[PDB]
Amino acid sequence: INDHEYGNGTCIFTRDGEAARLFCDEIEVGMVGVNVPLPVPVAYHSFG
Amino acid sequence: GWKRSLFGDLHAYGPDGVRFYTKRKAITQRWPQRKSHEAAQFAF
Amino acid sequence: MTLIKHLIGGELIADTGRTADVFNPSTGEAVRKVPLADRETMQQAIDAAKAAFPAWRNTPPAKRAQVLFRFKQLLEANEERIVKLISEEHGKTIEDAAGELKRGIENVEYATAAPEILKGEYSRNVGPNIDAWSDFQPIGVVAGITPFNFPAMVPLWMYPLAIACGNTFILKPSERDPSSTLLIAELFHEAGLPKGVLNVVHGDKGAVDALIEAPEVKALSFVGSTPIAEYIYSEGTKRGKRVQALGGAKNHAVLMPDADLDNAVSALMGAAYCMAISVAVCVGDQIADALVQKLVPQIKGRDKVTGYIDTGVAQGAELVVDGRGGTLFDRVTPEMTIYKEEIFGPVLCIVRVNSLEEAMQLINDHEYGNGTCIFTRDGEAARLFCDEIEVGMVGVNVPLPVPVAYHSFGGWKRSLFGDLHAYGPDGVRFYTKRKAITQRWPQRKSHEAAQFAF
Amino acid sequence: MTLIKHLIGGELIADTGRTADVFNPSTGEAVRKVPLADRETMQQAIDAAKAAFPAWRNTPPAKRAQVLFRFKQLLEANEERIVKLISEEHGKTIEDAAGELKRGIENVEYATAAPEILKGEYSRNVGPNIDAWSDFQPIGVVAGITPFNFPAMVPLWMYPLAIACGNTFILKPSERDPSSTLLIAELFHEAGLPKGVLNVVHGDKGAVDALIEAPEVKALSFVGSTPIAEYIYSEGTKRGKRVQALGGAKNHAVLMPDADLDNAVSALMGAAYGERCMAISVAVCVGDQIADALVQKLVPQIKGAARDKVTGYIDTGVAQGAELVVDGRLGGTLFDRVTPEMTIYKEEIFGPVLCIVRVNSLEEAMQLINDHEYGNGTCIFTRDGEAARLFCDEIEVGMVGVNVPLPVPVAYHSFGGWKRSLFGDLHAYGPDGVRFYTKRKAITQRWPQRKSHEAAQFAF
Amino acid sequence: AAPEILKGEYSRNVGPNIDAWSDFQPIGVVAGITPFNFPAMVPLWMYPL
Ligand SMILES: Nc1ncnc2c1ncn2[C@@H]1O[C@H](COP(=O)(O)OP(=O)(O)O)[C@@H](O)[C@H]1O
Ligand SMILES: Nc1ncnc2c1ncn2[C@@H]1O[C@H](COP(=O)(O)OP(=O)(O)O)[C@@H](O)[C@H]1O
Repeated sequence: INDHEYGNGTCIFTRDGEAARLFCDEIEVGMVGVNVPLPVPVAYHSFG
Repeated sequence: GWKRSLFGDLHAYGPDGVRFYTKRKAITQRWPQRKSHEAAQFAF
Repeated sequence: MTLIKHLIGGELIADTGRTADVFNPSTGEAVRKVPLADRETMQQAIDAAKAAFPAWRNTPPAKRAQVLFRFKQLLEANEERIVKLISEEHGKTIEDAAGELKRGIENVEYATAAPEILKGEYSRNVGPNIDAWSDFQPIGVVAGITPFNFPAMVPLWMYPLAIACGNTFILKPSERDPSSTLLIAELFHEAGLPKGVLNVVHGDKGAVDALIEAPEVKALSFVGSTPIAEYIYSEGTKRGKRVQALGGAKNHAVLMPDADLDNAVSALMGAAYCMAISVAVCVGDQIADALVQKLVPQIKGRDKVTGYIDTGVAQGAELVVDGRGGTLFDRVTPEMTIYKEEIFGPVLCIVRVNSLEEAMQLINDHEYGNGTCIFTRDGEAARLFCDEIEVGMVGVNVPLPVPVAYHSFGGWKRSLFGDLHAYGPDGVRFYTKRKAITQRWPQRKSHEAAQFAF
Repeated sequence: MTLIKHLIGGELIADTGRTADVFNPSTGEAVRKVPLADRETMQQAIDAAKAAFPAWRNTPPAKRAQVLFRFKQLLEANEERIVKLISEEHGKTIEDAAGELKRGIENVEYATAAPEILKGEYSRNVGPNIDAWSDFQPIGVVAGITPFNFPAMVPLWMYPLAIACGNTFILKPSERDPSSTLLIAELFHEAGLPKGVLNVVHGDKGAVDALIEAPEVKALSFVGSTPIAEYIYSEGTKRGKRVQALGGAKNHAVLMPDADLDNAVSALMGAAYGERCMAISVAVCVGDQIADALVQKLVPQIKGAARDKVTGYIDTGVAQGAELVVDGRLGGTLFDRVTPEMTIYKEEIFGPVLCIVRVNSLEEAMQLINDHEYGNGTCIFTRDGEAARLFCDEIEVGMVGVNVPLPVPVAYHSFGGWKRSLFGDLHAYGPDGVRFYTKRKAITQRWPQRKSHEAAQFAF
Repeated sequence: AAPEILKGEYSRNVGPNIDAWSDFQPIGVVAGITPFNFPAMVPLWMYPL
């Protein structure tokens, strides 16, 4: 996810607390959803 | 667009530095429920 | 063998009558004698405090703050002297004893700022020629009964706050280490405290029964063992007194099947052989069998204890490691005596249970303590545990800074180890009464000398 | 004619078993029937509330505030209908009944803003990979037992706040006027409240004992008479429950020798003979002069089976040596020379009765008031500043009036450490309610790490 | 004093059983290339912050 022109929303689906914490820490997307979708109806990458 | 002043008042132009070295993150979280929490529902 | 004096009415009294000995636990050798006081010697203190109250109640907030601030300095001045006195009669690491006093001083620092949060409102003409105001007043003469562990901090957690609120105090400390407590009392008098505002009376069940009976004393504050706590709570409350009571209890850790065992074992090993934990509730047999497997190797480093262990075996618990320390019991149930009765020393009990609901119900349905942990990788489990458990402080895969387990009785509840700024208001409310005054001075038509008195 | 239904689990249940009658004085022609519920019918409610709790607990603060705000509107909409139902089964001026509901609505308005004062703090990495936070949580399922006077306001003083904090509620109101209470419950459901969050179960000592016994209910709240209050307090607390209890009592006025008599008489006449008042039943007079003078002024103005209770009360008074100055046989009754050893001082009586107690000092008057189950209001009448200051300092009653009566129309003593004021400023005594219906928690959290996160480390 | 202005908000149950929060995180590994004039101040203007 991080190595491409990353978008404006991402989710992780899991029951593990440690996984979720790590995902939220190291992912570079600005909005993150843990077992929940986000109100971001179109994907965009931001330049500059 | 990542602009910093070198000689301005630090308290005035410091936030620009802070914004250059940080990223905002916005988390929404839910732990979806189970009906029961007997030992059979966890691992080894 | 010198003799330790009472501190009634501002001066040191020597009592000779009933009398026990203070030993030096690491030297096994009796060092001093302590006077078990009669009802007359207590009535002295009560009368002294009753007398000091009206003056002290009307002392300005800022002056009360002032005397407390100097009290804090004079403690930070005499630390070395104090700590020596704790380690000598209680027997504890000087580093621990100094850490205790640092906490006591945090309690004194909090009390210095209590006058500020106690200011109330005034309103001229809330109605026609009717003023209204609201105030927080002290309740009167109050007493505190303190335990063996913590002769420095537990009193400093009671009386400075109560005195800052404008009450007067009778302190009946532990017979077994009363010298360190009394020194700190004296330093308070040296800081400027009026005579009678703090009194120290040494004694035992007699002394305590005296305070429970005395109708002048309005509130009673106790930390110690659960039978004595229940006593003072019920018998105090039945006589119209306010009672705050912390009685010894058992903190529980919960292990889910997914628990990181080395993490749980680290907490349990630090806590049982830091935090106080005496029961490990395991959900499912797998995690329990596994926990035992790891605990046994590492558990290799009074007549009360043999009786305790023996009863356990008798009622069907599995004695896995016999420390006769370092004792481990498995297959323990809440109907056993080893679960119900609290024991001094390194003893851990494993209780096997089938669901998280059962574990939480187990912890909630008994005299629940002041700390609890859950060990798990599951976010949903942890959230649920934190929501439905009734213990005030919770640790998720981490132990808590709660070194002794206590249950709190009644409605006048105070936390001993919480953040002072968070649980301080509960103390303030215990030592004060709220008042709402509405006032009018009904008018006369004329104010000639004939309308007044000679 | 009609029969009143329970409101368990969001639907109206019809119970047929034991049953009493709701009467309507001044007619005393019985108008409806009420179902005295068994333990089974209560366990229904308990299970309903226990079920509703987890969903409700996790409902957002703003959504809870929202449903309360509509509840306030639907009450201000149906006022006429409600007040009618109060005056009909309790028997009181519609103007009083409407003033009661106005108070109940103030309680609902306060509850709508409780979610705001309830948010807590968060700290990421308070230690290495250790988060910490503090929360104010609801306690679970709670119950409230309500009296005959105020079938509208006393419940609205309990459950809206408890529900706003995120608990669920079982309400066991008075058998004698339960229709008005139930209507207001239904309006709450109509405003949007989930099923099971509020339940109404009619009954009596059986029903109450059920709630005292049920280990699921975590807090118990009561307003009524002193014997029943002591009961619920002690028996509740002994079973680990939180108990809030207001029991009927007597408010005292003190008259100093210098008191402005017309001012004191005005207060006493409004309080004892004249729900839109103060409640005062005892006038403690310091010195005989002011007492003789007070009696002189009071007597003229007091001319403006079930009966057997009052005659018994008065007759005992005479028997034990009190001076019966005005015999109201019910009209205004006045007793003089009353002492705390008499039955007329110890036992509370329905009706317009004032007792004068003569005492020699202010200290004695204060000790008299403080040494009994002291009420929720007291007055001192005097011109002396020092007396008034001392009275305000040493009296233990929470609200005090100096030459002025207080807006405290019924006298109650408060038991235990979970203390709530019924008639205080809501914004001032509301936090005590909030603290009774919540528990503080401090959480510290760490998710212990793995070295690698390959699929093999998770479950299917 | 930069840690102080960097604290974020937490909200329990922003939706049914849904918590929300916001944080200000560091970005990772960063580099600074400094000039001849000011070998003291220009680096201290970059890396400490
Ligand atoms: N039987 C009793 N009744 C009332 N008070 C007691 C009784 N025994 C001890 N105390 C007082 O209670 C305090 C501590 O209670 P206790 O449970 O004995 O704790 P400890 O573990 O320090 O002995 C002591 O200060 C002691 O004087
Ligand atoms: N012996 C009893 N034990 C417990 N509760 C009772 C008993 N008798 C009556 N009650 C209940 O107590 C509640 C109020 O008590 P009471 O003092 O009768 O109030 P009121 O002032 O309305 O007469 C009622 O709702 C009633 O069901």
